[PDB]
Amino acid sequence: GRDQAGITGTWYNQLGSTFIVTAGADGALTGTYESAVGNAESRYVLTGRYDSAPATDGSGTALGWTVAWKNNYRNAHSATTWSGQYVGGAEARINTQWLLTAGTTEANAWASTLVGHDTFTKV
Amino acid sequence: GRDQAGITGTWYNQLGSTFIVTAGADGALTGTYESAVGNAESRYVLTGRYDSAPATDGSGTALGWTVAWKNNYRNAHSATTWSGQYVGGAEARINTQWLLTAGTTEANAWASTLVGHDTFTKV
Amino acid sequence: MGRDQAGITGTWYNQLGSTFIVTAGADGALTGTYESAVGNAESRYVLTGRYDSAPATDGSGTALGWTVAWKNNYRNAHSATTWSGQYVGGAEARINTQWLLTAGTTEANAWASTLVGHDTFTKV
Amino acid sequence: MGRDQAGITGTWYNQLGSTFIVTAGADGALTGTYESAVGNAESRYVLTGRYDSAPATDGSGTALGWTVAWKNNYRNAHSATTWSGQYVGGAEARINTQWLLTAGTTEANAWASTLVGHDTFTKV
Ligand SMILES: O=C(CCCC[C@@H]1SC[C@@H]2NC(=O)N[C@@H]21)N[C@@H]1CC(=O)[C@H](c2cc(CS)cc(CS)c2)C1=O
Ligand SMILES: O=C(CCCC[C@@H]1SC[C@@H]2NC(=O)N[C@@H]21)N[C@@H]1CC(=O)[C@H](c2cc(CS)cc(CS)c2)C1=O
Ligand SMILES: O=C(CCCC[C@@H]1SC[C@@H]2NC(=O)N[C@@H]21)N[C@@H]1CC(=O)[C@H](c2cc(CS)cc(CS)c2)C1=O
Ligand SMILES: O=C(CCCC[C@@H]1SC[C@@H]2NC(=O)N[C@@H]21)N[C@@H]1CC(=O)[C@H](c2cc(CS)cc(CS)c2)C1=O
Repeated sequence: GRDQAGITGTWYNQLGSTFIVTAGADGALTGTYESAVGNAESRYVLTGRYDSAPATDGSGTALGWTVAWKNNYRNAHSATTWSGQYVGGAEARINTQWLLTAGTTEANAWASTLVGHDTFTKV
Repeated sequence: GRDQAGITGTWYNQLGSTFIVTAGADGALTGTYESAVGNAESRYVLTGRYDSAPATDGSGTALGWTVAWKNNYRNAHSATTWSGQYVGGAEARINTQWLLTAGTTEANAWASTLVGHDTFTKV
Repeated sequence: MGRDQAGITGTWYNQLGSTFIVTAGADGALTGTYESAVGNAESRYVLTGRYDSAPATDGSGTALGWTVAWKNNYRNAHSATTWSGQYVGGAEARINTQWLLTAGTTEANAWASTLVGHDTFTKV
Repeated sequence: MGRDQAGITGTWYNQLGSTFIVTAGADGALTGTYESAVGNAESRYVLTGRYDSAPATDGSGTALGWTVAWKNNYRNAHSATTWSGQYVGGAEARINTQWLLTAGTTEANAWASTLVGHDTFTKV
């Protein structure tokens, strides 16, 4: 994978959450997420996908991943997906937007989903 | 997994796309996605997560998954994430919202990400 | 004068049973009231927005958006929704939207400030 | 009369270099112009929106939103953006927003009609 080495490792966002990911040659993302906010504690499984053969025109590398907020400690009956791109260079970044959906009744489904944006850096 | 059987299988959305997924007892989602629209053809790997122990109060089951739009045929330098919930009963549904991010230059990153919503049914 | 001024103007209903009453101006203005069937809302709220008053003539819809702040003379939910979408004319006219609802929060909770969803409005 | 009428009113700039000039009314109205540094845009466009004119007094921000349709006397991009966010006062005042930009599309292409993003506005 072109950016397999760039992506693999530990990332931190502006909330102080910690994302540890392995990128596979085949496009796979696997790892763990630890949120510094919300109904969450310790690590949660994450899985996702990335473009393992990106353009070489200066564009970023598209990726996404999911966390369902159940681990051996807690269950927040919810899942977040991050969609974004990896940008390399002196100062690498993963810029994302996310969707967090909670399980709701049918009557409350209109208010099921939060949206936001996280920027991840290596330091 | 509570809804392991409900989720596993073939789903279709309002665009005529086809999602085939296996839910694992541990929360895993694995399968393939085939879009009926956009810069896509044949199947793409998908991975994601679901709440394997949801509430039993009538609420839906939170889940999400990712597709990176590279397979052995095509590469659209982009990834979609779906965030949503599974709703069981007579007429089962997965109601989602999604984020599609394309790799862009830095100058064009403001226009990197589409948002939309897909509803999946079994028929 | 606005191409779809007459199409847009009027009363619309969404899948939740909410009611959207809007006047489109020749200049691109949208003005009206919204009444939500759900949430911390009662009676009508002011809305204002904008639409493309000179759209393409190629089968494309007509881009528009509007905002409601959820304060009126009855209640205040310390929040605002924006709908962004397009109007699609014809037999079965529709306004297809996605929306963002932001509540006022502390700094610490701002990650959790904004709901997203989608509403489809029809005339009947 | 609006609690943050004086805080909101004025000129704001985002991380792209766009310029947002807005007057907040006592009644919850927002009126002004937007000039984008990016995209199919040139010069100023009308904006209208709403804000919570009686917010909580507990550290929470002030919910607001506005719309711009991307048609003026120079150009038409057949599209509209809505910003949904909150104003946060103090030393380093900010309006933190997420936005939806919908273009007019055919029915067949409507799945690809809407961009989403986030803008942070400051006074300097
Ligand atoms: O809280 C959660 C799970 C944690 C989600 C953290 C997010 S992912 C996007 C962003 N990026 C990060 O690095 N961290 C945040 N779910 C839901 C959402 C929520 O508000 C909720 C919740 C419920 C209750 C009991 S009713 C209390 C609280 C406050 S702790 C949160 C959840 O139970
Ligand atoms: O097209 C794609 C990949 C397919 C995405 C299909 C989406 S997932 C959310 C929704 N739900 C579904 O079941 N299907 C749709 N990427 C990007 C997006 C796009 O517009 C773009 C594209 C580029 C070009 C050449 S510049 C042409 C076209 C028209 S085919 C699309 C892509 O290349
Ligand atoms: O509830 C509100 C205001 C109403 C918003 C209705 C939305 S506009 C997008 C969609 N489309 C429609 O036609 N109707 C819905 N704000 C916030 C949102 C919310 O969840 C919340 C809320 C607070 C409380 C007590 S703090 C209780 C409830 C349940 S009534 C909702 C708010 O107080
Ligand atoms: O470009 C426009 C209008 C300008 C929108 C600027 C956005 S509002 C959210 C963000 N925040 C800001 O302060 N500025 C940006 N519409 C659409 C969007 C787009 O990609 C598109 C476009 C079309 C064409 C030819 S068809 C070329 C280009 C590149 S100039 C963009 C449009 O024609």
